[PDB]
Amino acid sequence: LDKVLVGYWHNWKSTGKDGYKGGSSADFNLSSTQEGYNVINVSFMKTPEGQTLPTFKPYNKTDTEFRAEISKLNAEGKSVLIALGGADAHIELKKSQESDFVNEIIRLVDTYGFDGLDIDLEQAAIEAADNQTVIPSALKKVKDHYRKDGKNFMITMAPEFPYLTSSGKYAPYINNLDSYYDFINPQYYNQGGDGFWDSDLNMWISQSNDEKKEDFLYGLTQRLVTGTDGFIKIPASKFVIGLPSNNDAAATGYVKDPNAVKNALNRLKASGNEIKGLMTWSVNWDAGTNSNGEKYNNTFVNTYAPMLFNNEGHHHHHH
Ligand code: NA
Repeated sequence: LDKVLVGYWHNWKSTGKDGYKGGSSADFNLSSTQEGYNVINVSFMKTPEGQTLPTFKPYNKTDTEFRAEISKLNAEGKSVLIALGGADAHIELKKSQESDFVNEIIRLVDTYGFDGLDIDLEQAAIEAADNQTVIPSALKKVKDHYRKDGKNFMITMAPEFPYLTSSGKYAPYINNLDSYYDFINPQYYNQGGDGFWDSDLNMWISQSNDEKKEDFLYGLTQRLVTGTDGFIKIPASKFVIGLPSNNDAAATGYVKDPNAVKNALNRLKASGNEIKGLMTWSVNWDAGTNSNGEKYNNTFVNTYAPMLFNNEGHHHHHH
């Protein structure tokens, strides 16, 4: 099981004081992303104002420059995905648009050197238009195109965790991409008091319960990787826990005590359900500053990279 530490990179200039607590995300080139991250998700592919197909263009670079950044990252052993969606993405794919969507994903991959695509649909997008059928169908066609080439076009997804019920809104994306997706990194953040009911403890375990953070991480993940308690099944080897980099990056979900994660990962492995790694929103936040101008100073990557990678023989690397 090759381990991943996934981080999102913002394809925009920080507006300043963009954090949930008044902090400011950092601006830096994609290729300046902190070492440690081995999957980097360019954010976002979206439908621009007054256009009708989702697309992507680097905000700060020519296509040639941006392709060179990705080639450099790839040579360094890092995978770079394009993340489809995000907030206010206006993704409304009609069945009539499928071929064009497939061709645009191929164009982006071949133009820039993306190694795959992450499905990061906002709540409104999940059931919008024909998204639920077009996105999986298109992505299967893209994957098969590159398979004929001997290449693996990676598919990942970043579902908000409450949508991951067996017959929930997300089920079609997961069910219809079975055998095609490489891993799923759900967002264990921004859902406040939501969580899950634990019948053994007779307790509701929320995503904002700091005291029981370890049991929240362990218990939600265990349900997902076994497909129990009403949750959809995602194999543990294709599962990644998504966390906020800090309290500016997300309203809720920040893990105050990294030992909660360490212990949860170890308990998963001990139960025969070792998972693939961790994800964060976001590399720009991890390098950001709080409201007082103090640097977050890459604490997320400096903490979790050694956790996943020290003494680990199976470290995901591009090619
Ligand atoms: Na590439």
